[PDB]
Amino acid sequence: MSGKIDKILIVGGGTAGWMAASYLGKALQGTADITLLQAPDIPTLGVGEATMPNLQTAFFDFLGIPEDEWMRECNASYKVAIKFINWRTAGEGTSEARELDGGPDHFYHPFGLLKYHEQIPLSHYWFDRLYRGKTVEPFDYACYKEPVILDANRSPRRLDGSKVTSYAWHFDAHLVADFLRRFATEKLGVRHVEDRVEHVQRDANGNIESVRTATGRVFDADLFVDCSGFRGLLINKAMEEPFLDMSDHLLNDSAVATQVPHDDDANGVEPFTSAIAMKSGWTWKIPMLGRFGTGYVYSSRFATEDEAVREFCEMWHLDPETQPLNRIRFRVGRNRRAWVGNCVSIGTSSCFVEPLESTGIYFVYAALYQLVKHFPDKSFNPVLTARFNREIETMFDDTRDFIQAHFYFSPRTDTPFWRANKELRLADGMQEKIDMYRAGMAINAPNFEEEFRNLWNNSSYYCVLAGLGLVPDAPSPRLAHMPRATESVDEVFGAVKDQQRNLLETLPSLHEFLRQQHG
Amino acid sequence: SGKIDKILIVGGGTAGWMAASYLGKALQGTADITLLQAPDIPTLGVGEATMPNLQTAFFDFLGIPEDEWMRECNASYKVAIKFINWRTAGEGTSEARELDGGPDHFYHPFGLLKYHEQIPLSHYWFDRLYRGKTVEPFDYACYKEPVILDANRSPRRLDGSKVTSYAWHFDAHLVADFLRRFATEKLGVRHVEDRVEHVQRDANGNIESVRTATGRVFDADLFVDCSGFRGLLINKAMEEPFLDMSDHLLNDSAVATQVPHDDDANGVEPFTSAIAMKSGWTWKIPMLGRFGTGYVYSSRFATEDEAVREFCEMWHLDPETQPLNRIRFRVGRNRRAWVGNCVSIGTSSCFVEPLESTGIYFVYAALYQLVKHFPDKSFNPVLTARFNREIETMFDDTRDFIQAHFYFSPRTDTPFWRANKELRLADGMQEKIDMYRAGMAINAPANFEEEFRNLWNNSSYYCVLAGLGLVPDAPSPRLAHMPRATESVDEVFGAVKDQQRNLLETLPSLHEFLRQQH
Ligand SMILES: Cc1cc2nc3c(=O)[nH]c(=O)nc-3n(C[C@H](O)[C@H](O)[C@H](O)COP(=O)(O)OP(=O)(O)OC[C@H]3O[C@@H](n4cnc5c(N)ncnc54)[C@H](O)[C@@H]3O)c2cc1C
Ligand SMILES: Cc1cc2nc3c(=O)[nH]c(=O)nc-3n(C[C@H](O)[C@H](O)[C@H](O)COP(=O)(O)OP(=O)(O)OC[C@H]3O[C@@H](n4cnc5c(N)ncnc54)[C@H](O)[C@@H]3O)c2cc1C
Repeated sequence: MSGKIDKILIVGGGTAGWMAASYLGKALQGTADITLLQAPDIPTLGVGEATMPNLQTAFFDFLGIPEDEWMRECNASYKVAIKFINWRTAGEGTSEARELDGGPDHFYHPFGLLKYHEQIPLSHYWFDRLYRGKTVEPFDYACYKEPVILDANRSPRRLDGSKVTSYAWHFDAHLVADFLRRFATEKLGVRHVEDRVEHVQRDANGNIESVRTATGRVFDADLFVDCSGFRGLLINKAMEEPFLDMSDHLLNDSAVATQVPHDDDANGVEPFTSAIAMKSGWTWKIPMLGRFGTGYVYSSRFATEDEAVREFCEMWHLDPETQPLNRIRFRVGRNRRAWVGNCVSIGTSSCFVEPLESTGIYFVYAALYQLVKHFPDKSFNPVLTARFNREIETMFDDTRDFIQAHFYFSPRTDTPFWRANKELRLADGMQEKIDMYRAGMAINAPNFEEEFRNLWNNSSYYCVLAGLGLVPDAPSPRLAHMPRATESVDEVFGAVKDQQRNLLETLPSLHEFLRQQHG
Repeated sequence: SGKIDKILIVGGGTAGWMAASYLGKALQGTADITLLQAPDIPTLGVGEATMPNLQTAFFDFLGIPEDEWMRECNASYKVAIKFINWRTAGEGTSEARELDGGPDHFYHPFGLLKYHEQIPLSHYWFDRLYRGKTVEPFDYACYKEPVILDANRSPRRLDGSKVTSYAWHFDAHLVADFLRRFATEKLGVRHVEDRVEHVQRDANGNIESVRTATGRVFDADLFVDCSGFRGLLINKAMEEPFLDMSDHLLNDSAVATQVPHDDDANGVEPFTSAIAMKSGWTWKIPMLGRFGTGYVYSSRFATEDEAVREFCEMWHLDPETQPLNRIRFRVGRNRRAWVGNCVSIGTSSCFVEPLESTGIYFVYAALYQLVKHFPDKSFNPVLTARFNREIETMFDDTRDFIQAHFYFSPRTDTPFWRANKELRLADGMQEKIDMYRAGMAINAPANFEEEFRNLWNNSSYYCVLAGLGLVPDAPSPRLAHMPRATESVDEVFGAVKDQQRNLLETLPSLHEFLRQQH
């Protein structure tokens, strides 16, 4: 009879650490004692975080915190989609879409559900019409209502509060992390120690015995949670688990970022993240209240830091000599194993990929969900660890593949960077998914375990691949056997056009809804 | 490019007419379908047991209500599989032997396992078992059905209201004939009586046409091989290898018959029986006024004569004059189910002994996957590869689940039961076993796609593994951190006892309900 875990030590007091403290503190409910160790570091600008809808259903709902409670205290805005700008046209980094085929070079990846027609996704009917010359409309404007209401900065909620589409949040992570520190220490009994790790002692099995801090205090536990960020103080340094670099799939490894004040009264608030193609990378725009966070993700093999700073500042009309800037060089990939012995990594200590599809916080609460599901006893059954590690590696490798496809299938050839992306190879499993796409199949066609497995599904692949201009070889074969379905789909498209018109005319602006929600 | 215009189905058994009906339905006059069927020596109706999605995934798709096909097929209701004598030594008998004060049986019902606080009742049951708070079997503690199956209760009240999930028992010959009439008369499928003599392949290795013994030549875009164990197209013409999987499953033979039965005097059992024998196991599939039964055995351990004797003696039949069907079968699957323009469906594709009622399921599941991956004339190869991968894991997962029935039996009393323990579990099965032993819920269960992927789930592994006596090493670790859930689960078990008691007292017998339906 081994006995349950009694003591957990979390090392790192950032977003990941305080998410871990809250999630573990809640699911356990007094069963175990949890201490979080946090070192005084130089703080960084609030450059922003873009999220996904299950931040509420999988994380805050689990904590018992309603969306209104946390959202107002963290000054969050609403995210209805990612808007991809200038991924298809040559040129310099600008916040302004270039002209492509008589219109602006952008396309949306919304959180909205893709309608099915006779059990087949509307995407397949759209391409059948495109292939047969019956349409020339872009996928996203043909198949989603959101694009035209996003073009007008509409709110996803009516003033009375009713929701007309799926949405997520834009916020400064520091504010959520402080909110969660207060919640975990004041309501869940997590003990906070402010101290710097100086020495990690391991036992004869190579497990962590204790952590000693710079003041000389010694902390032992049954389970150690590494939330120390890119340093990987426990997983990489103490435990010596290798990090698997994956820059043979993703060339971006650096960023320069700031926060820019914004006149919401004059310009309203954009209900979407922007991902703006640059000469050697892409730049995010995460709108918040009276400001937006922004960052240029670039590849040090194709632009110097000075070049990146110039390109970044010129596009927002900022003074390089006086704008406060954060610079970082990050590692791209994941640990060979996320959980080794009695040490589980959570957050960027575990894995990292550029924030092109808003996965950073998702990786934390998805791993925390998996960690509770595979929670060990004192026997630490190796199968629990093995299964956990396999969930993490497919969570990460699927996202890595999806993100590479954003660059691999961009039509641009105008800089060494954009050409270089096309000389990398896709992973075998991603090449299979592309083949499936081109054969007319619906990838992972549509509860958190289902969202976890089907994160990147047919909707996501059409949004990005057809947005960029990769489409199937021929119409999906079943459609030629469904003459009634293909003749009646006219009314489904027209239904989308109706909702576009009616929402455009009746929806308040996001600015108007956000003012009401605050004052 | 271009759609498929013509389809030839070779074989007119259960799988052939299932394929003719399903494809004919789905294509709706956008393809001409022909089925080639040769006359074969008829066999006895030894019975076929099924799963609930026969209706939801197959007959519903055809637009055929449950009442409609049941009445033409003389079908009865199946609520579970009842496993008899898998844990005690002795001869092959229809009577359960003595084990810890009760009958040596356990059930695998279709009904749903309750959850408590997001954790399956199985884990709470074992926690109590492990802490000495209970000694009740898993199925009686966690399912309402065992108690009412013991009393041969109906799954539907006389007013028709359904109280539990159920499937069907029937004679496959009658379903095949029903479907042949439906496909030819309602769906324009063309039936041709003839025997395949030659298959012409082109230089790409695809089938061009088949020539019959009357000299007729049938050409098509897509060929469906429903020829049974013979694999006339997929194995003989396309030369695709067959993967023998007798290193996981020793049974390769069966002897079967049909037994008249006085339903008015004895009632009708609302379950399939799986009765362990000295060298295999025997099915009992109740139908109306008769039951089908067969001894599945391993020729490595019993001659056909011994198997005939053991089987006839258990039913008190005359080995010398009882009408019997004898079969030898290949256990396994093709290396690839679909090669070129040739798709195999049915036993031409794969076969495993019917210990968990999958034979008809393999057909309509494969047909669902075929329509999902349906080609155009370019036969894009990823469609074929993805189809083949779905079939391969469908089968190998069933094969593993079935091997566990023999691998984890406690019996050691005959060379057969001992030899089973000397075989090796596939790596993927051993990982599932490891997971089960660590208290995890394998494929935790809740649309056929959710059903196809999670066919064998935590409910199924506990029914069989906990039934045979394999249980986890220790309670699921999460439970020690959920003291409120483990203290309140008392009333979830209590609720099961209440349904057991209430349904027992108010449900008609299966017989009584069946009488009324006619
Ligand atoms: C440029 C960039 C852009 C991003 N954009 C997004 C986005 O749009 N949307 C999204 O969801 N996510 C985004 N993310 C991800 C976000 O950063 C992560 O989700 C989150 O930060 C998880 O990692 P972390 O908390 O571990 O990192 P950190 O915030 O760095 O936490 C590091 C912790 O390590 C502790 N530590 C280190 N060493 C010691 C020591 N000796 N002793 C004690 N403590 C120590 C420190 O106390 C510190 O608290 C982005 C990340 C980066 C880098
Ligand atoms: C012992 C046994 C027990 C079973 N128990 C169950 C159960 O409990 N529950 C369940 O759901 N399923 C069960 N099944 C499954 C069900 O019976 C099979 O799934 C079904 O037979 C599908 O395979 P098949 O139809 O292709 O084979 P068959 O039924 O043998 O059909 C063979 C066909 O091949 C055709 N053919 C062959 N050669 C030619 C030729 N030259 N020219 C023209 N036609 C040709 C013939 O027309 C013939 O009809 C069982 C099967 C067996 C053998």
